[PDB]
Amino acid sequence: NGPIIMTREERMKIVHEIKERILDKYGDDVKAIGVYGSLGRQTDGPYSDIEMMCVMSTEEAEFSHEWTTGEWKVEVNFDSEEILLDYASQVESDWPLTHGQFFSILPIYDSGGYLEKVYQTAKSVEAQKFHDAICALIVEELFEYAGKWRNIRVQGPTTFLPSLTVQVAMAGAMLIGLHHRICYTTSASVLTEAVKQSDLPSGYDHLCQFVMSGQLSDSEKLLESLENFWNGIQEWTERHGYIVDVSKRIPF
Amino acid sequence: NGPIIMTREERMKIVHEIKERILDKYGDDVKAIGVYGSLGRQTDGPYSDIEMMCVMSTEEAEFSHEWTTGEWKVEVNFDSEEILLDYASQVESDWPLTHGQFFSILPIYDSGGYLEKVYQTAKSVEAQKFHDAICALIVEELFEYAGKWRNIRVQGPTTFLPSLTVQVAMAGAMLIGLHHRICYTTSASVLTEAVKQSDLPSGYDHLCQFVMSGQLSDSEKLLESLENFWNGIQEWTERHGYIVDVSKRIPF
Ligand SMILES: NC[C@@H]1O[C@H](O[C@H]2[C@@H](O)[C@H](O[C@@H]3[C@@H](O)[C@H](N)C[C@H](N)[C@H]3O[C@H]3O[C@H](CN)[C@@H](OP(=O)(O)OC[C@H]4O[C@@H](n5cnc6c(N)ncnc65)[C@H](O)[C@@H]4O)[C@H](O)[C@H]3N)O[C@@H]2CO)[C@H](N)[C@@H](O)[C@@H]1O
Ligand SMILES: NC[C@@H]1O[C@H](O[C@H]2[C@@H](O)[C@H](O[C@@H]3[C@@H](O)[C@H](N)C[C@H](N)[C@H]3O[C@H]3O[C@H](CN)[C@@H](OP(=O)(O)OC[C@H]4O[C@@H](n5cnc6c(N)ncnc65)[C@H](O)[C@@H]4O)[C@H](O)[C@H]3N)O[C@@H]2CO)[C@H](N)[C@@H](O)[C@@H]1O
Ligand SMILES: NC[C@@H]1O[C@H](O[C@H]2[C@@H](O)[C@H](O[C@@H]3[C@@H](O)[C@H](N)C[C@H](N)[C@H]3O[C@H]3O[C@H](CN)[C@@H](OP(=O)(O)OC[C@H]4O[C@@H](n5cnc6c(N)ncnc65)[C@H](O)[C@@H]4O)[C@H](O)[C@H]3N)O[C@@H]2CO)[C@H](N)[C@@H](O)[C@@H]1O
Ligand SMILES: [Mg+2]
Ligand SMILES: [Mg+2]
Ligand SMILES: [Mg+2]
Ligand SMILES: [Mg+2]
Repeated sequence: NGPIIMTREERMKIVHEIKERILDKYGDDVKAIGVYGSLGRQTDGPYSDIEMMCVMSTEEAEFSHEWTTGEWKVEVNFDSEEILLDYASQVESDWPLTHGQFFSILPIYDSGGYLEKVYQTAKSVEAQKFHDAICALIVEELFEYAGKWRNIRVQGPTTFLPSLTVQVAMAGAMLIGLHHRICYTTSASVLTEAVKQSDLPSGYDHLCQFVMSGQLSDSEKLLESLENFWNGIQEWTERHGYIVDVSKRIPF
Repeated sequence: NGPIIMTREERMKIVHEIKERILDKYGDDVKAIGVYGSLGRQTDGPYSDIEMMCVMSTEEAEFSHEWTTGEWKVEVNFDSEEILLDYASQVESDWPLTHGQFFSILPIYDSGGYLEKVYQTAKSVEAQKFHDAICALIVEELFEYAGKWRNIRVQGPTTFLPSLTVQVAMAGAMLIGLHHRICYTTSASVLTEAVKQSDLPSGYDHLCQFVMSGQLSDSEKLLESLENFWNGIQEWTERHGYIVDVSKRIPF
């Protein structure tokens, strides 16, 4: 029932069993095999799972195998070189959470240096893409949440406020991550690493204190804390040049 | 600054300005235009935004316009009839959260009853698709969370436990929603509607109380509530036959 305790030696044994099955099944279509996640960083804990990535020569290839044996769980990603390089060069709103997987790949097999090329791609993204992703995050995520908690203040339900506050704090950590071009190590340390950064929006550290401590029961403290962070976003975007275009009423 | 208070009449005025602009720009390539979300249900609050969907005749068309004027926010989706019908018939892990948009479409323009056809498509999905989505949710989300809180119990960090508990409760609502073929009304009512259903896994209602009340500061209580809900998942799927295949050690 659930994940069992495993050692780093047992997980690496499973990884090489999977590599041999990938090489047996696809032969010389395999360009590279690598380990990412906590195992690829060699910081896996007793209950950690396994994540692997595979680069195929078959163009347009994109599939994944993810399973459990009842005791442990594995995920193996299969991508063509172009699909993986393209995704490594796209900056979404959750880029600080997702793209850290490309900065600590443990090489297992590589016919033509593909694992190194992916690393150089994710690390050489031009500045304009982060600027555009920040403006998209403010409109698509922050402005949306602001309307939701302002509605809760006047019509409820306050039973959603703790969940929304976690989402607002997580989106703020993405904003800080995009600003500093930082990818957080893992999901469990996103908030802890975000508040340690410079150039934080005003009120973000206070909002994070509620979420990290789990004190989300005082709705009136949370709503005032959210409104201060939203005001801190307006000063922050002007301070850093991130101008969201508001001039047009219908922009198409 | 931020979303402004607006009435339902002012929001519908903006919608018809957008409809008139969509018809001028694409002409007879537009098959249908509809409003979904809270405005399409006529339950929009003072701070609610606007979501619209547009069915195009142009094949393989898929794009979206999402913007703000500084006072309000609009999102308009453009899809071909085949792409939209396909998406309405695929069941993902968050299907109970996303596909409610097809059950409360407000028709604004419809040349050939396309909006009703989309409704019939999303409403006639066969049972096996929900069965497979439930098995995938258990492995990809619930089993994943179980390893993270079991790691937190032995090595921390407990500052992630409140965020993780909110995510686990939301994933449990997806499980219940997939089982009963329920689309939750809105994101703010997911937990409120999930605990009112029948045939809940044991311990889910107790875990939900922490998230709905915001009392997520007692780390040791949360870990016991998570472990009880995880045990209730194994018994729930067994009583329900939802057997996740564990027979093979490498299933490809
Ligand atoms: N691979 C190239 C590229 O990937 C794209 O796909 C995306 C994304 O759509 C996809 O999500 C997977 C789902 O499609 C699938 N149904 C279930 C999988 N579990 C998803 O995998 C991704 O999400 C989980 C978490 N939900 C990640 O696992 P884990 O939390 O243990 O984290 C391990 C390491 O991965 C990084 N990380 C952390 N959180 C995330 C999230 N939320 N998303 C992505 N990466 C994350 C972090 O550094 C950590 O150390 C799992 O690793 C993750 N793969 O997955 C990929 C993006 O990874 C497209 N398929 C396509 O463009 C192309 O194939
Ligand atoms: N939405 C369109 C819809 O579907 C079809 O269109 C296809 C097609 O446009 C495209 O499919 C890919 C092809 O172009 C390509 N030539 C081969 C690829 N294999 C196709 O991708 C699809 O193939 C498999 C299906 N067995 C999917 O992978 P899988 O089932 O294992 O995914 C499981 C979950 O894991 C996530 N995932 C998948 N791959 C990765 C990687 N590399 N890293 C991380 N996560 C991954 C995934 O999100 C999933 O939840 C694969 O996902 C799938 N894209 O894209 C669509 C896919 O249907 C029809 N032609 C079209 O008419 C129809 O409207
Ligand atoms: N359109 C057909 C189909 O859609 C697919 O795309 C998905 C998904 O990828 C996409 O997400 C959008 C992002 O790509 C974009 N970067 C930002 C947009 N804001 C996203 O739109 C969706 O997510 C927001 C939530 N941040 C939804 O807003 P709102 O929360 O106010 O909810 C309004 C009503 O919509 C339903 N709902 C509630 N929560 C969700 C979530 N998380 N996802 C989807 N729907 C949700 C609910 O009933 C509520 O009453 C926003 O409405 C939503 N559109 O959006 C679509 C799915 O809608 C593919 N592009 C493709 O297969 C094809 O186009
Ligand atoms: Mg892992
Ligand atoms: Mg994982
Ligand atoms: Mg809305
Ligand atoms: Mg919206």
